[PDB]
Amino acid sequence: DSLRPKLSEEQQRIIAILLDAHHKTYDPTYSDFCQFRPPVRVNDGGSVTLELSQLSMLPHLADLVSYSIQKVIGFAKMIPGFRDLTSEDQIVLLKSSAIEVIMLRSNESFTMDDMSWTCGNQDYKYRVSDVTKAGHSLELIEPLIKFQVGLKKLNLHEEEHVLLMAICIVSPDRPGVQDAALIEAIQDRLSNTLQTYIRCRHPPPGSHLLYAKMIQKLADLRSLNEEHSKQYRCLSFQPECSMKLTPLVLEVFG
Ligand SMILES: C=C1CC[C@H](O)C/C1=C/C=C1\CCC[C@]2(C)[C@@H]([C@H](C)C[C@@H](F)CC(C)(C)O)CC[C@@H]12
Repeated sequence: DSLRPKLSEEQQRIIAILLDAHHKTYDPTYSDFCQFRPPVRVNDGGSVTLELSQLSMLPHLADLVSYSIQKVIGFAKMIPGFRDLTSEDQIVLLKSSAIEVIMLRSNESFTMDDMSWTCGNQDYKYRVSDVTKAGHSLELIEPLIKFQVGLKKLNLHEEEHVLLMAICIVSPDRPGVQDAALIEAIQDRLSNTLQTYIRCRHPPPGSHLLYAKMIQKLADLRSLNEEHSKQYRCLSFQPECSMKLTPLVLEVFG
């Protein structure tokens, strides 16, 4: 059975655009990271009370996430069709997808060598313990690491990666969207591109139900999104927390 239509010229163009958009918005040398407020790692081999007292890693990780949100805004703007949406719908989609696209794009620095996000020397190597020093708990972090491993092991082509990030952003089932049908049309064009790509270009056995595995990752992301939001709320109750964040982070997660 399994028909394998060739990518259309339009679908090839969509893929080219998204690759270019990623290459322009994702620096794989992490060369800007020395501009963030510095990482600080307090002794915390154990403590939620101490973590909240210090939030030693929060200014660095908030800057990292803020920077990443800016990059995702830039990427989104280059997604074919995104600019056909109204401004209110663009913003709803960005704010609701931001943490999920950050999680997806971070997969590129994530390494199964030692289950870290390695963005340079020791200073810019991020482990579970660094995320607890920014005030999050294991209810978010452990499923996040499991998600990163699961995604890594799909061995996505860059084409598939950038399409998944685009599909994540242009989702019609986000609360507060107005033109759901237009968003769904944009998404379907990207989804069809991805399905076609996988069937033409992705060798076996990694192609086996790869599309369904990728859609499952999107569902997984909704769950992480909800847990992050719960935890962010609690972190936001810590006095003086706002100075450790950024204006963009406060808006997107507030
Ligand atoms: C964000 C990226 C993209 C570029 C590189 O791959 C590095 C990178 C790593 C991304 C990482 C490694 C550090 C911890 C991060 C930022 C997770 C963290 C749960 C987010 C929270 F800390 C955010 C606030 C505090 C606002 O609630 C989500 C993705 C993780």
